[PDB]
Amino acid sequence: RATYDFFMPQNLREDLQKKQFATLQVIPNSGLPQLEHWHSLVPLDTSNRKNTSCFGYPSWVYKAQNSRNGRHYALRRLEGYRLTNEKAILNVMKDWKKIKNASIVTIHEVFTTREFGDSSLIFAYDFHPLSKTLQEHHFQPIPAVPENTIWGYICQIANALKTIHSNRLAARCLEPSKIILTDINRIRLSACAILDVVQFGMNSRSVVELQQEDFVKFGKLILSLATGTLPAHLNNIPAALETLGNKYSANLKSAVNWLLDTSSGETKTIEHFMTGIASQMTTFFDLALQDNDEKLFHLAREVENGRIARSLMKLLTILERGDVPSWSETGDRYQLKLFRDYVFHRVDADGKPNLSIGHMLTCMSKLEAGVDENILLTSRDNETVFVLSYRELRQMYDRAFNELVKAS
Amino acid sequence: TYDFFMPQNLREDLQKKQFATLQVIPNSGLPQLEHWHSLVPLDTSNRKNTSCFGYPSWVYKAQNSRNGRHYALRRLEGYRLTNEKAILNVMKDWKKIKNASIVTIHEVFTTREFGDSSLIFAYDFHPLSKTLQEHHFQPAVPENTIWGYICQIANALKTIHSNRLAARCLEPSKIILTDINRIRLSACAILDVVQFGMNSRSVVELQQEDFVKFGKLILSLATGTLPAHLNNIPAALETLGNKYSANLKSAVNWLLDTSSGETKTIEHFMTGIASQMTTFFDLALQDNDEKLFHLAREVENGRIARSLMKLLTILERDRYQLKLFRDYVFHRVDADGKPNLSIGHMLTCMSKLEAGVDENILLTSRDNETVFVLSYRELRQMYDRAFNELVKAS
Ligand SMILES: Nc1ncnc2c1ncn2[C@@H]1O[C@H](COP(=O)(O)OP(=O)(O)OP(=O)(O)O)[C@@H](O)[C@H]1O
Ligand SMILES: Nc1ncnc2c1ncn2[C@@H]1O[C@H](COP(=O)(O)OP(=O)(O)OP(=O)(O)O)[C@@H](O)[C@H]1O
Ligand SMILES: [Mg+2]
Ligand SMILES: [Mg+2]
Repeated sequence: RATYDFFMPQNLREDLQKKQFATLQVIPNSGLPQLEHWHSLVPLDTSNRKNTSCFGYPSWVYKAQNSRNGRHYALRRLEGYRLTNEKAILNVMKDWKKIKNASIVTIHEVFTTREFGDSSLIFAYDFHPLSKTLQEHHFQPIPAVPENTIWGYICQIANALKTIHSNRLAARCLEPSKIILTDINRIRLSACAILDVVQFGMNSRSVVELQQEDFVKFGKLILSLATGTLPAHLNNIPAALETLGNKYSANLKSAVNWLLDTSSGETKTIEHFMTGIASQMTTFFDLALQDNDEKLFHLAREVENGRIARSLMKLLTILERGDVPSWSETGDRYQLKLFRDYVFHRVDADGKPNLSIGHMLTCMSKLEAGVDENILLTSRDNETVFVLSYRELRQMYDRAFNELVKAS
Repeated sequence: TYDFFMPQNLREDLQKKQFATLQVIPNSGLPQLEHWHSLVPLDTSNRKNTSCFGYPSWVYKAQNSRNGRHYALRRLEGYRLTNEKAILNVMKDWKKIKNASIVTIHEVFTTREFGDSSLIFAYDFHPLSKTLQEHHFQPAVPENTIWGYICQIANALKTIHSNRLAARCLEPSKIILTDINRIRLSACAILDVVQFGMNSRSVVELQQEDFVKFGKLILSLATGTLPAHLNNIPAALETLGNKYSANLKSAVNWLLDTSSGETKTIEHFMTGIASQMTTFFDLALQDNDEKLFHLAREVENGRIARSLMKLLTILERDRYQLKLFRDYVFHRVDADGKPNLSIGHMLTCMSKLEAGVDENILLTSRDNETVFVLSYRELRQMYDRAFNELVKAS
């Protein structure tokens, strides 16, 4: 079913570059204000549709830079929220600051502000650059969602619900617009604890009851992805379940049916639900580790590039210096010169220059490691040649450099 | 805890693993194979033990000749190949297998270059790996670590059993820690080849023992006794029950039990640890984020490296001005004549060069008579023109 590269970006380097670029963007002179601890606000909303569907208030999301640690965060703003009870913020925030989960966007702070020209309620989240909602990704008007992708989503939401429910809390909001893809097939709940504050007090439903609602909302989320119609527009659930049954396996239809069902005399628990998707959970555990290996591979390659870069800088500092006289032309530095030629002045038998990057990187790594491998250094007149090991070259190399450190 | 799969010092860890990968021993008695060279022994202790495969087993780090990559070679000493059909068939079945908790096998071949008839299995190479035996048997194992191992072994068994195969070998000496709390089965398909003509038991029967061997592995870690020396399973089960929760004791008992009259399947076992599997799904992903964080910080190192290498290849076959620029950046000298080695200046100048900034610098020849006022934009132009001239020649 699923591919090994399930959690793997196609081009990790560009992806990181684009995300870094998106993280640093600022608007020099915007009408947006500066908060006591936040500045350089940048809107992330593609469309400023004054919509109140999710929280009963219009909501904006800003990328902002914190003043204390200088890191970037996502600020969720509820326009027009008037603080009547400070306890709503303190109690909800006290419960959610504990939560740390790979499938939930962390909340750090909740506060009210007047800097926007009104009474606004601000929620400060982790920032995930170039994130798009499941709504934006799958429902935006122009294809069918692969079943393995849905199972991936199910396992990640299940992961979130395990942590949330175990802490005597509920994921009040499971709408597609409030679940973001922070990377390929990687989803996180983007709006936790907001409904906890908005519905504080006036709510009468208990925790367990709210948790029962999480499963229904969970089931409607899957149904939306399978049918392509948003949850709020699902008029005929039986008709949707039957659409799902024709496109997907019986296993998926059974899971969604268990999530939607409220007529059984048994209370639904995340414990029971996980037991039923154990096989899928193991598969995406595997895929996560394989992607970990992929990231470790690239990370190891770039850390070594860092080491090589510092070696190349030292090399450039040593050779052809200005100024003992002819210091770079005599003794050890002369061999270092021929080594440079061997690595960076490679030429084919025909006489054409060879610019293979691989030969160059391999040689510099062997130099740092001081490998007991021999190479043939050829003089520029080439009448004379020298056989040296990388271990020996490293010795000359370190000795030539620390002479300059002596001179300070 | 959240940092379950996260090394304490990733920097030091990667450096050591890099050194271990490139290391060679100049003159050992070890031979050169048709497609392998620079063999390096990985056996920590050279005690000749034949318990696992009935033959002494050696592991070498070797460099492939076709591709320049490093691999782990498992050598079975004194094994003479009797059936040619056995090797190919076991291979085509395991060549498919790709799993995060199993060391990939690539090739199987016989050799006489070692001074005897040896059977060689070529694996992926995981530098500075240690076995569970070396790690745990050479304090009490936290229960969280054991569930971690169980999920990874369970993961491995799902893929193996689904391919109508069995993990013949689950001993602690053939399960390696390739990183913190990260285990992989190091010896798959070896017993498949050795016992090909002799084994009469079916696939399903072999799979039932895997669960027993799995259960014996866990009991060993909880009690501190090697599987081969577990004389009293009931007493060990009671020890485990006194040190650990009832959940673990239940899992181990299910793995060991063969009296239930019910065929054990990996499907059923996975169902019973569904919650544990979810926790470690989370932990793998949080480590995913951790590695991505460091990678983002390190990603520019490649570009910086190529800029310096580019500079080194153009010079010493417009070139004159580039020479003063190199001098300006890497040959700074104090008023006394002493060399200045500030790293910040070097990085800044190469960064401005790459960016082609319109900022001007004053280049002076060592003879004070000639000077050049140039911008980094102009220097980048020459820098690029000088290079693509060499690409032309190639
Ligand atoms: N933590 C975050 N980091 C980065 N981007 C985020 C984060 N949370 C949300 N976003 C992005 O901000 C944008 C706006 O999100 P929002 O929830 O407002 O969606 P919306 O389409 O405006 O829905 P609504 O109509 O309910 O406001 C989305 O593209 C989303 O991916
Ligand atoms: N695929 C691999 N990549 C890297 N290192 C490995 C690999 N497989 C095994 N090793 C390492 O090689 C060493 C040899 O262990 P091996 O199990 O072959 O013998 P042993 O445990 O020393 O003794 P015995 O042969 O009695 O088991 C171990 O330290 C192990 O971590
Ligand atoms: Mg919005
Ligand atoms: Mg050995």
